[PDB]
Amino acid sequence: SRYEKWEKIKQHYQHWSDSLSEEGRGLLKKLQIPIEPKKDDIIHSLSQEEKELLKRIQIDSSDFLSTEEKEFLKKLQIDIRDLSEKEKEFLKKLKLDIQPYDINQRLQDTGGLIDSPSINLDVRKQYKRDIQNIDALLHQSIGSTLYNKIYLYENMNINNLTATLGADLVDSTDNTKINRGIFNEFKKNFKYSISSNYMIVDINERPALDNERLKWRIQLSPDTRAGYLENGKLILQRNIGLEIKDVQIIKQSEKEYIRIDAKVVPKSKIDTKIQEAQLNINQEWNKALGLPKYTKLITFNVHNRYASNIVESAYLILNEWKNNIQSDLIKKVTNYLVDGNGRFVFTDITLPNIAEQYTHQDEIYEQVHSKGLYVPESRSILLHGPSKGVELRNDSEGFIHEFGHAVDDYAGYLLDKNQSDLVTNSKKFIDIFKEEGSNLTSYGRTNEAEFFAEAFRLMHSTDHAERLKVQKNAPKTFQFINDQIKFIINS
Ligand SMILES: CNC(=O)[C@H](Cc1c[nH]c2ccccc12)NC(=O)[C@@H](CC(=O)NO)CC(C)C
Ligand SMILES: [Zn+2]
Repeated sequence: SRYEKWEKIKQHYQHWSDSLSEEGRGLLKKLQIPIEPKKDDIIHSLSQEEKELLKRIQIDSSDFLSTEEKEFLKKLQIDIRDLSEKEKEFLKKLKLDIQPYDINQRLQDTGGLIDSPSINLDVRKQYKRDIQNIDALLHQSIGSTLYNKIYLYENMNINNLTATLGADLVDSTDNTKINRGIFNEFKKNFKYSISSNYMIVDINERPALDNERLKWRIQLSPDTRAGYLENGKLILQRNIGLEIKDVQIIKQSEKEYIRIDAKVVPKSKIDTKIQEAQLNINQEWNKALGLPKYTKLITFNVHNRYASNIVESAYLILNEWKNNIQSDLIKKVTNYLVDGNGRFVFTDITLPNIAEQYTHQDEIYEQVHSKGLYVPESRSILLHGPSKGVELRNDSEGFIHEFGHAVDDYAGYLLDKNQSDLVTNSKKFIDIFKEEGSNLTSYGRTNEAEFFAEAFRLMHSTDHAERLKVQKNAPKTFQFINDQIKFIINS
């Protein structure tokens, strides 16, 4: 029964609990409840000019802020009151000062690569101290008597794993039901999972919050280390692997959920699978694209809870890429990327924590997290699995947008090989952007490079209506891009 189970586990950990120092207990509380930035500090730091600037900014308009970041900045605005390049620059620096201190989020965002230079040095070092301390606290395993007598439970927002499927998971017609087509897409390549942070799990299953439609049931290993937390919870050691055993729809009080049955396994077992897959997909695509033996183009940087889908979807994404773009274009541009040690990075950690970005972007205010990125300095395409591109149907479309940036790069390279610029920085394209730049997607308005990439993506849609739309509504752009493709292919 529930309370017998709770009693047994609490008692198992009673000596551990009683042995905790005040610092140890304080750290565990710090872990459960992140420390929010103080609005007072921020506002006092601002000058009259910036206060004047912040007062007028339409925060909703920002494309590069999270909902939570927007709320906080909205509250800042509210406390002060009582689209342009200059405004974007100010927000990019200010976004730095508004991050909560959140150990589990730092671990998830970095996949445990906590030296990544994506947060200020002082806080970066404090995270490291705290994580080392918590690691040392968690020395006691669940054991051989309890591991197969108890399940542990975790409710989860599907957007943590895939916001792309999360958009459609709940039946649009009926709150209470799960879309079974979307369910099947979720389940298809979900075979293993990694926890890079400290899982906080319930001893007895609890009702999910409204935005949580995933209900994990987890079997621990006898060797899994953990600590008891008040109110019938365990905190699990970080860096564990999970094998997915079963994924099914369940119904609790007339409301449908996805049950995920998982079993804890050594993380090394899963990491080995990811590394083997990485070699296999490179071997396949080296042969397909006629790349030299031993070329390392594709990288799996995979550390989080939808791990196997990052891997499996990379195959599908590259297939869609090859199926929708001219072969000569794909071969010439990819060879150019490889010549500069470029990578296709598929990842479930945030993009500022990817070396192909941060090695070339020292300033945090210049680092970007997004669905995807092209980094000319490393000739790399980065694609973030869990997020959803706002105007995209699927992840393949995001990859093709980034490949459009690589096309822009190579086309510009061919024009002047010794000083290599983007073709979107040419006079011809700048004039075209200023004329037609509002005629396609909302995001395509951002600047020349994004307009090119968005037009390129739409021109290679599986929806022929979308290619037509570009030709009709942005004819100069359509022609320009086809001219660049011909230019590259005839080189
Ligand atoms: C996750 N939501 C999104 O779709 C963000 C939102 C966004 C708009 N402007 C920004 C500036 C900085 C960071 C994020 C954003 N946009 C992107 O991911 C696009 C970034 C891009 O152009 N990469 O080449 C790629 C997409 C078209 C596939
Ligand atoms: Zn882009």
